Amino acid sequence: RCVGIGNRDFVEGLSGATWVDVVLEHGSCVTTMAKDKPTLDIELLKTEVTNPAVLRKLCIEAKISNTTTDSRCPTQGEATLVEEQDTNFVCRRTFVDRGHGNGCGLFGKGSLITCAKFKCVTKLEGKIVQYENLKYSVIVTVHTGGTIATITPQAPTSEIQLTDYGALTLDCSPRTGLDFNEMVLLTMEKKSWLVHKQWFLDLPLPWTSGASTSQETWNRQDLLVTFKTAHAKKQEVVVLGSQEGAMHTALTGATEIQTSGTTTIFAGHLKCRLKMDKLTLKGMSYVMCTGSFKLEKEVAETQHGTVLVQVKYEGTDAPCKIPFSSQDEKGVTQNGRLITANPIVTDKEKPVNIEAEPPFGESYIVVGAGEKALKLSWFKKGSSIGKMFE
Amino acid sequence: RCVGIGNRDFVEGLSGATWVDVVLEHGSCVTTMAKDKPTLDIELLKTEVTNPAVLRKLCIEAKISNTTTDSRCPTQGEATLVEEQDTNFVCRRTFVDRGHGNGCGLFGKGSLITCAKFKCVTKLEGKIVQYENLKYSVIVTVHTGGTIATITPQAPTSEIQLTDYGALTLDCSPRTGLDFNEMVLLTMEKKSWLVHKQWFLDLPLPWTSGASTSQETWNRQDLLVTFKTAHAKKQEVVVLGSQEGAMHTALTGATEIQTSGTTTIFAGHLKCRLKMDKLTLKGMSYVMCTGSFKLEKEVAETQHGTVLVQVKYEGTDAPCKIPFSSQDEKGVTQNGRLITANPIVTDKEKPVNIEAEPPFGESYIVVGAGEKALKLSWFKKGSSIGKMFE
Amino acid sequence: RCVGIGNRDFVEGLSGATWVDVVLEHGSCVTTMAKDKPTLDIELLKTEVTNPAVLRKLCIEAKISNTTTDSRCPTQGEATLVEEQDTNFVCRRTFVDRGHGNGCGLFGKGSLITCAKFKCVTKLEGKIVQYENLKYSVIVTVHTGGTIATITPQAPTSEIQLTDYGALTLDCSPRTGLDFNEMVLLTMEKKSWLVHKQWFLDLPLPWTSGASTSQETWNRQDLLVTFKTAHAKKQEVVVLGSQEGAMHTALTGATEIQTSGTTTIFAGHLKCRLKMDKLTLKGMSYVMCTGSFKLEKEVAETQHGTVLVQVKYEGTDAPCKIPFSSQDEKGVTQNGRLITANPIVTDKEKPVNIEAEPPFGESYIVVGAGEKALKLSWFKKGSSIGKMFE
Ligand SMILES: *[C@H]1O[C@H](CO)[C@@H](O)[C@H](O)[C@H]1NC(C)=O
Ligand SMILES: *[C@H]1O[C@H](CO)[C@@H](O)[C@H](O)[C@H]1NC(C)=O
Ligand SMILES: *[C@H]1O[C@H](CO)[C@@H](O)[C@H](O)[C@H]1NC(C)=O
Ligand SMILES: [Cl-]
Ligand SMILES: [Cl-]
Ligand SMILES: [Cl-]
Repeated sequence: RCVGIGNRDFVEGLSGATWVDVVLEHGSCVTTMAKDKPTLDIELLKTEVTNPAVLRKLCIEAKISNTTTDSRCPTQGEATLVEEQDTNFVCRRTFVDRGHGNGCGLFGKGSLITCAKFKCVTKLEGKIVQYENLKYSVIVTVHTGGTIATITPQAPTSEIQLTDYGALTLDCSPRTGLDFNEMVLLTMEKKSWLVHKQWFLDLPLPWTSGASTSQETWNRQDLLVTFKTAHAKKQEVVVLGSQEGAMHTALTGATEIQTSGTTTIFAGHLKCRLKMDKLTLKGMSYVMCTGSFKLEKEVAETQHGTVLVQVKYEGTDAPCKIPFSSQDEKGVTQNGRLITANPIVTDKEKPVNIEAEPPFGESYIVVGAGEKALKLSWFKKGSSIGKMFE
Repeated sequence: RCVGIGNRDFVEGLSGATWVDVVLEHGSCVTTMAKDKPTLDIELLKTEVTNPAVLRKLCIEAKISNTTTDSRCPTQGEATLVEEQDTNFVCRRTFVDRGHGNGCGLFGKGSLITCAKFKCVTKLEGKIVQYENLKYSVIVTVHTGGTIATITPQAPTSEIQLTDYGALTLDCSPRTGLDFNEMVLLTMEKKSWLVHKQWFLDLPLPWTSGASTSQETWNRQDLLVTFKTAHAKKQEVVVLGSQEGAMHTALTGATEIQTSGTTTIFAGHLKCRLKMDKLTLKGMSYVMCTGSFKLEKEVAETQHGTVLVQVKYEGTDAPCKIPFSSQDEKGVTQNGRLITANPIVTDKEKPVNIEAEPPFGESYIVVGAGEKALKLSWFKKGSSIGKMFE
Repeated sequence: RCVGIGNRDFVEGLSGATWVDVVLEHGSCVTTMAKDKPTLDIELLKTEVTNPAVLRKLCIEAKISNTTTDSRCPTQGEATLVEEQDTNFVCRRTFVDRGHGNGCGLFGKGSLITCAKFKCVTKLEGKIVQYENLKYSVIVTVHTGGTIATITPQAPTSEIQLTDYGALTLDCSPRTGLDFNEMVLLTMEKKSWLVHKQWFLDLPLPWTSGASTSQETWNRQDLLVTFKTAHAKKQEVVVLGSQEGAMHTALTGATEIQTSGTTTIFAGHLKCRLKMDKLTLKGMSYVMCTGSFKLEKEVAETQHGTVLVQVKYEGTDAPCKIPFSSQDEKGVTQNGRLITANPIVTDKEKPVNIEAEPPFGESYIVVGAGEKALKLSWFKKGSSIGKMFE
C-alpha cells in the first residue's frame, strides 16, 4: 500500500546525516528501508482547522420592534426621539403633510422622525484561517510488526525516537494549494464553504466586526429594513425576509466543507524532510506501467485550478509508475502540471488518485502510454471570485 | 553564455542522489557537467500570468439617461417613481418651492423625486493573481549538439528524461520579490499596471464586485453624477466627464506591464532543486574579476525596493566573479543585499545585469575591487502604496 | 553559550559541498567545528522593520472652524454656500421653521445649509510590512580568538569569506510566526502595536488613504462632528473629544512594540542553510537532561498562538537536551508543538527560553523527565481579531 522512496529522493552524507524528501497526501503513504532494518512507513492521517477568528458577522434575517414616531406641526420645529442616540435603533427623518385634519393650525410640512429596534435573528460568519489554526497529524510506523507526530505551520518540526532507526526529525510544510490569505471560511446555519475574501467583504448585508464586544452593533441595517410611507403621526417600518435562500444560490459552486464545532477537516498535503543519522537506504525503483487504465469515476474539479482523476489499472506489471501527460489545445506536451508526487500503482486492485493542473482553456489529459492511452479533453475557465449575491 | 555551477551548490550522496541548487533568472542560464557526460544547461524562458480573477470593476466614464421627475403640490404628499426600485437608476429626493405660479393652491414646499438611468461607458478592472494564474517555462538542454518544463506554484515539480543523465527532477519555486498578495493587476483601456491592493480598493469611483452576474449594478454612482438645482416640475441630472486622465496621473510611478488578452508576461525568478541519480558533477570556480566596469545604462529602480544595475567589464580575466558591495550612508559594508545569484562575467562583450536591495536612505553601490571600483551614491525613499487619486 | 550542531543537521557530500541546517533565534547562538579548524559560531543580532508604507491614517481628535450658514425664507428657494464644493468642509442641509419673527412673509419651512471646516488635530497611522521593509543582521565568528551579514526576504543569501573555512554561503529565511499579511503596525502618538488588518480597516473613525498627496482629505468626518439643532439663520457645529482613550482601551491585549523613528525592532527567528566546501564537521550530541527545572518566570502568551517558557535547570549533567512534552486536555502526548529548535541547557546557570504552541482549550506543558518533571496546565482561547472599538 505504500509507495517506496526512490534513490533520487535521498542523500546519505559521507559524513553527517541521511536526508530524505517525502510528500504526504491524504490516502497515500510512503515507505523506505535501511541496510538490514525494519520497513519504515509515514502517512498523513488528518488535517484540521480549529477555532478560526471571525472577520465579520453578517445578518441574513432581521427583526423589527419598538417602532416609535415623533411628529410635529409645521410651526413646531424638528421632531426628536431619544432612541436617535441608540445604536440598537434604526431611524429615519422626513417631512409629512400636516393640517387641520391632524391637529395643526396650518397646512404645510411637519417634521417627523421614526425609530425602530433592529435585531438579527439569523446571521452568518466569515472566518480567517491563520497559522495557529492549522494542524496535521502524521503517523510514523516501524515494522517490527506507531507514533503520531503533530505538525503545525509555526512548529513544523517533530523529533521522534524509533526502534532501530534512532532519532528521526520530521520537518514538514504545507504544499502549495489552498491559500488561506485569499479564501475565507463561511458558516451559515450548519453548513460551511470556502469563499473568496473580497467576495465576502463586499456582500451587501448588514454586518458587524468580528472584534470582541458586549454590545452587538450592526452597520448598514438599511439593507434589510424598509420604512413605509409616513402618515401624520405614524409610520410603519418593515423588514426583508430571510436571505438564506439568496445566499445559498450565490454560494453555488463554492466548495462546501465539513465542520463539527470549531474544527474543520481538510484533505491536506505535506512536503517533508526526514533527517536521520547517516544510513544507507534502499531506494525503490518503478518501471512505467505498460497496460491500460479505466476511469473509476468522473474527473472532478477543484475551485483553485486543479482536477482530480481517479483511475484503475488493467495491466500486469504493478507496482509501476503511471505515465501521465497534459497537452494544450494544440497538442503541446507540457512536461509538468502533474501535482501528485507519487503517481504509482502499488496495487492493481486499488484505484489511484491523480491531481493535475490543466492549462486554461481547452487541453487534453493523458494517462498510460501508447495507443493503450486514455485521452480526455478538458476545458478550464478563467478564475473568478464567485457569483454575485442578488 | 551559461554560468557554471559551483561545488558549494551540490552534494553527491555517498548513497542516494546528487542534489543541486540553481537560481534561474530571465536572461541568465546555468550549466554543469558530470563525470564524462555532455554539458547540461537550464534556463527560464518565460513567466506568465494568465486569466486572473476580477476583484472589482470601477467606472471612469458614466452616462445618464431616462431622467424622470415626479413633483407634488405642498398638500399632495410624497412624490414617487417606480424607478426608485430600479438599480439601474440613481435617484434623489428633495422639497422645492411650489405655489400659484406652478399649479399649486398654496405657497410652500412640495415633494420632488428625480431618477436617472446610470450607464458605465468606460471602466477599469483590478485583478488578483492567485497560484493557479502563474506559470514558468523552463528549458533544459543536453549538449549532444531541449525539453521545456512547465512549472507552477501548485505543480512545482517536473520529472524529465535526459540523454546520458537519466531521470532528472526539477523542483522549482518563485523567488521572493513581487508579492501578489499585496499587488493588484490594474487594466484600463489597453495598458496595465501593478498597483497596491488597498490603494485600489479605496479609490473613489463607482464600483462593482468582480463576482459573476447577469445584471451589472454599480455602487457609489453619486461619485460621477450631479443632480442640478431642482425646479417645480423638473430637474437636470448631469455626469462628470471621463476620469481616464485623473487615473493616468494617479498611476504615475506605478509599474506598467505588458498584457495580450488574458496573459501578462513578467520577468520571473526561480530557485530550483535538481535531483538526479548519484553522480559526480564538475563544479565550476570563478576568480574575482580584477579589471574595471562601466555602466552600460542608468541605474533603474523597481517599485518593491530593488535597483537594477547593468555593467560592462573592461578587464582581461573573464569568466570571473563580479565584486559587489553596498555601504550605508556611513560607509558600513553590509555583507548582503545582493539579489542576483550568479554575478558572473561569462563574456567580456556581454553586459551583466545585477539586482540589489539598498538600505533605505543614502547609501553607496560598489562594483569592482580596489581603486578601479565604480562607486555610485543612491537614495532610497520609504515605502508608499501609491499616489492619491484626486 | 552556543548550541553545537548535531550530525543530523548536516551532510558532507561524497562530492560537492557540505550543507548545514541551522535555526537562529534571538538570544541563542549556534556552533560547529570542522576537522582540525577553529570553532564557528553564528548568531542573529537583530531584526528590524524600517519605513513601512501607510495603509490609511485615522483621525482621533478633530477640530471645527469657519462655520457658515445660509438660510432662506420659505418662498426663496434652496440655500447654498460655495464651501459646499470644498473638501475641507463638512456640510449639512435641512429645513427650519421661518416666519414673521425671523424676517419671512410666510410661516413655513425655509431651506438651510451649514458648512464647517474640519481639521484633524491628532491622528493615528496603520502601516503594512512588506518584504522590502524587513532586515536581519547575522553575525558569523571564526574563533581564531566577526562578520555581520545582512539578510532580507528578497536578498536571502550572503556569501562570506572566512579564515580557514573559506567561502561560506548563508541562505536564510524567516521562520513561520508573525504574519505581516494579516498584522498591521499601528502607531498612535508615540506607542505602537501589532493589530489585525480588518480590525483596523473597519475602525469607525474618519480616515484617509495612505496614498501620496498634497491635500489631506478625510472620509467619514461625520464620525467626529455633531451639527446641533438649527435655528432660523444659524446652527452650531460641534466636535467629539479625543478618542485616544477609547483607542487605548480597544487596543487592550494587542502586542505593543518598540519603534524609534521609522525603525521597529522585533525578536526575529531565522531558518538557515549554510553551504561550504566539502568538509567533515564535528557533530555535537547531547544527552537528555536528567535533573529538575524551575520556572524562572511566569509563562508568557503571544498573540499568535504560542507561549514562552523560561526555565532554570537544577541538575548536574549540562550541557544536555531538555525533555519537553505537550498533552491535550486528556493526557495525549502530541509528539510536536515544540517551536524552539535548540532546547538545550548549555549552561546550568543560564535560564533557557522555550517557545511552544499548545492545542486550543485545556492542555499540559511538561519539561523534564519522570517524577522530577514540571507539570503546568494551560488554557488556550480560540483566535480573535481584537476587541471592539466603542
Ligand atoms: C419596548 O419593547 C418592549 C415592549 O414590547 C419593552 O418591554 C421594552 O423595554 C422596550 N424596549 C425599548 C428599548 O424600547
Ligand atoms: C427610456 O429610454 C428609452 C428612450 O430613449 C426607452 O426606449 C426605454 O425603453 C426607456 N428606458 C427606461 C428603463 O426608462
Ligand atoms: C476663515 O477662517 C479664518 C478666520 O478665523 C480666515 O482667516 C480664513 O481665511 C477663513 N478660512 C476659510 C477657508 O473660510
Ligand atoms: Cl389635513
Ligand atoms: Cl409660484
Ligand atoms: Cl416666527
